[PDB]
Amino acid sequence: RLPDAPTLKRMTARFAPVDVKVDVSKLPDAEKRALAKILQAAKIMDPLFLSQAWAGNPTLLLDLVEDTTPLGKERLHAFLLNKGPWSRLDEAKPFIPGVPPKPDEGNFYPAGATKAEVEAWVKSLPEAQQHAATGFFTTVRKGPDGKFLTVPYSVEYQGELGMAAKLLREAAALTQQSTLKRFLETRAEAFLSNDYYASEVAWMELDASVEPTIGPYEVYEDGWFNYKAAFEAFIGVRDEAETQKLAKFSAELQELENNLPIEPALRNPKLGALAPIRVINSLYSSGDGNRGVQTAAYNLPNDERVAAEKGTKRVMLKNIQEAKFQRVLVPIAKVALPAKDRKDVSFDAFFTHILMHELMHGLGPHNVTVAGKQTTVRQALQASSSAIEEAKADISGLWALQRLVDKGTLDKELQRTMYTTFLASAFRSIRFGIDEAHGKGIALQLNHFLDTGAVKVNADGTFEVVPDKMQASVTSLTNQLMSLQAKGDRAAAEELLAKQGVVRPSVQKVLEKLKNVPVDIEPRYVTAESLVKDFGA
Amino acid sequence: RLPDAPTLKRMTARFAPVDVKVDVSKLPDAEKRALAKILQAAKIMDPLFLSQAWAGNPTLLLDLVEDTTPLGKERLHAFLLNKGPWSRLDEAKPFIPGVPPKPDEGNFYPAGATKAEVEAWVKSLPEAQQHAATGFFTTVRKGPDGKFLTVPYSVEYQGELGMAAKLLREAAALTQQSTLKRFLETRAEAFLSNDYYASEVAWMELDASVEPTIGPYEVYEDGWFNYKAAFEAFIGVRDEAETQKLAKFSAELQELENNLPIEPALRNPKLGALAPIRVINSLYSSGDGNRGVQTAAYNLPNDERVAAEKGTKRVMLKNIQEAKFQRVLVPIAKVALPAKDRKDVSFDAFFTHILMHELMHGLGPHNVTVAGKQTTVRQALQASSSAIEEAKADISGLWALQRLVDKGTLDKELQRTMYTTFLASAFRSIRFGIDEAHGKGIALQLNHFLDTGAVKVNADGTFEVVPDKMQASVTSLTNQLMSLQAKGDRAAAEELLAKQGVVRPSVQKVLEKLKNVPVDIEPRYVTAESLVK
Ligand SMILES: [Zn+2]
Ligand SMILES: [Zn+2]
Repeated sequence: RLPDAPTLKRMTARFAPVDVKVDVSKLPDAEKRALAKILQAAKIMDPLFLSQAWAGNPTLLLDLVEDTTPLGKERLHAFLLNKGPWSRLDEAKPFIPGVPPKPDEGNFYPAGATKAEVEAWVKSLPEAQQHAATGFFTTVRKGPDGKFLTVPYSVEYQGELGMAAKLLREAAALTQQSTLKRFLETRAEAFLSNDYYASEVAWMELDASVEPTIGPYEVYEDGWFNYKAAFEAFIGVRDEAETQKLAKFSAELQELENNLPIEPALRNPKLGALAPIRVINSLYSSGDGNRGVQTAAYNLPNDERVAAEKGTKRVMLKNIQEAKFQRVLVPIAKVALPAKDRKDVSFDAFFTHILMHELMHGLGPHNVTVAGKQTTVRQALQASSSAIEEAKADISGLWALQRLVDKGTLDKELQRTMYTTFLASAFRSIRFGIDEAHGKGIALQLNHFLDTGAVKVNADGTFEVVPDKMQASVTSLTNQLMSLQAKGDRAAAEELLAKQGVVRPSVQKVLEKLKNVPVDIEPRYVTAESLVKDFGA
Repeated sequence: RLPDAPTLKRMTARFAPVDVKVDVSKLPDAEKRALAKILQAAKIMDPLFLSQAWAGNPTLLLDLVEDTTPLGKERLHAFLLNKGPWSRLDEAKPFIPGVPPKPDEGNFYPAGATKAEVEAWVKSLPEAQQHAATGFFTTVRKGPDGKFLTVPYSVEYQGELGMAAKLLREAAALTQQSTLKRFLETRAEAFLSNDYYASEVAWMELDASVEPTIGPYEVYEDGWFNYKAAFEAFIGVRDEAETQKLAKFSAELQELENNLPIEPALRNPKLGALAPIRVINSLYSSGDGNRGVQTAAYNLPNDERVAAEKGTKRVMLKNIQEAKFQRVLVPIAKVALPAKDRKDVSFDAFFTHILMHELMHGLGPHNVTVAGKQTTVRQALQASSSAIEEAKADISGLWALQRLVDKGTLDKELQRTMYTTFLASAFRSIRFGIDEAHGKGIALQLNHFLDTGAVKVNADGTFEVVPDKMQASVTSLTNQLMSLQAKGDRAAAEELLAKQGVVRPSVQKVLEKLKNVPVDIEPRYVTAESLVK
């Protein structure tokens, strides 16, 4: 059951340590001082997320810290890396004695509750109370009279969020960048109002050298319903050259939406008008932004009301992606692919596809009407929504990448590298774990490719793309996933993930030859540490 | 201006490390097993209290766990000992860089709020709702509609309290001590219902080898109002024989109340009926029960309704008292007192006075009516209540000790040792610091003694009791403090604390000569850690 110090050191070493140094010599003094305050606010996301993941985390940490044995130090490292006593890579197997199984409910729901109890209470509420109860930024608690009630995040986490708000406000007073001041002010305010709409708009309107993402966003930690958002931060320095090169993609979105291989009625004829894309070098992440496998890029807001009315912002973490490529993808390709396809794995393809993935998160069905009630694909699919959506983004990303190479917007060299790089990366992602949204979604795609003849298994164990079947296979899964989403068909989604969201034995064979290769990275944010020491008061 | 590693290590060393070992060999197996589960629940009060004291604590703790230089390690130890970045012995001076001055409000009140703002909001509520807002077991937060609201503790700390409730319910199933089962079950329920009355009664009715005190109790950490309770635990093993020696005191309570040296109308004509007294050897403490200076004993509940209707329970932590007396009081007595008076220091006098102190917390004014409004002494005096109530308990404890010696209930030997032992302890408590309730209250007493000539300073700078002036001095201060509480006179309380709650030059000179003596103790709960593995 429980690993010894060497077994645990080894498990933790699957996250290759990387010192994440980011050049900040180009920033004026004032912007470094603002950045230090921002960093200080960001740090607060770490204990916030820790206690979202599990209410017993703070208590355990105090136990872990007293044990300065070598085993104890490995346990503390593992705990901090995984934000809890469960191995995120190994289907949440505990590595600390005396802990229970990882609760799907995290610390978002009533003490003692079951999923069934929560659902039954929600369904007894009037419409408006249901939407409040099932929203991103409320917890659910048992009140003194024993009945369930909704608590706004601004109230749940007030102490911590007040301190974060104060630091963002101090940052806002130091920066000379107007769009950053505005974001910082409005996000400080949102923390305490619980209304994120204005501050998300300000966030999308950012055009500054410092690109802070901070607040409650992703729902992967709510394993019951995928309703409740987790606190996170990513704080980066804008890479202007790379950002400018991508601006042209925003203009391609409405056309892609207009041509989605689904029933025409299901298409969005008017996407939100904001589609900023920013390339940044990240110099800090926290909360849900620093646990297990590192985030490479993202598309926010997730909140469909803001996204429908305004659009969404895609962020690429270039330096993180270069580390993943270098330290994981290239070594994987050497084992997973036949010798002749290894030259067709390129960072340009990897990067580009990640971009297409974030672009396509913002396209396809989101707000939908199911059985006479207006809802959202996410709300309809509940705990199945995350895996399905990641699959959709990945597969429709390829669909869109092909379209944009065809029209000349993307380089023709991507015709040679796009699918083979994706195939190597399928092995990369599936090693995140079959219960992890990206991992599960990639297993479903890869199985789809095998079942349609778009990838094949060779006799040396390696896998390879079969080009003449790839494009139609990509298009079919795009159609399947989006149509299931549009229907709000939770039962179909569950069945598909149960049947196809698995590691087939040919894939497991490759995974056994990759035990010597890291699964992802462990950032040490050396520049962020020094900024806060040098500029922080 | 912050301390370096060796300086901070020396600071922390003023809490003398004590291995706290408790003999559990006479507990049956099932009771040891329930004790473990109880100890698991108790551990939860540590992070609960950390978060109550400062919203910045969990974030700071993660920074400190990562600095493993020798400075880092001393910073972590001091952080855990003081339950925050502020030195509880040095007027809350920070010992961590980048930390603000300790917030009086802790993490009980709304983000960005001032004390004046909370006062105005409360005053603006319907009388019905003011009680909820100024009660022990709600936090106050700004809601999204902009306005302040009340959050029950059972909602505010839900996750952690659910885990604590689960563990107490597990303990209840293991133990075969019926009354312990009842307490553990009702307390588990209380954590989630936020109504502690029934479980307090069950806690007072306990008759078991294991004495678990666990829940939200003392208000010292609310430096604005003294409204809000902090989570704590004290887990111990009953000393049967010592407990039986004290059973007789319960019967003395109403009689003591009946004779308090105040306007007779102010006396309570009928105390709550319950007055259990327990002597226990503590084997674990947490939350507000393990920060800085250790608690020696206590009187709970603080909830004046339960107390008035049902009574209160007094618990003496004998092993902790023994360590304080040996390691601290005794060495102080050899400096602070003239050589002739030193033989009149005794553990019996020290122990006895602490008991009187705990008895007298439960007597005197509590529920009072101030300007047409039913209230409590505590809520009327706000941030001044704690130091006034501690001075009351100490000085009225001497008044009661003297009365019980005069009656024959306590032995005459205490006539020789009670005042002189208390004088040495006064130097003990004032070293906790002038901003700490016990220390400020003891300053107020020692200075009253100086002013009435009940204690004098000798030419060699030592202090000594003047016996023929002491009894009357104790009585007038008892009268002063109780009358002040009865009137709910917060202005007078503030004025008395500011004027008399200070370390005078003669005392400071003694304190200088005490630089080598520990201030208190740091428990290492060796038996508790064994039970939980
Ligand atoms: Zn995605
Ligand atoms: Zn007291």
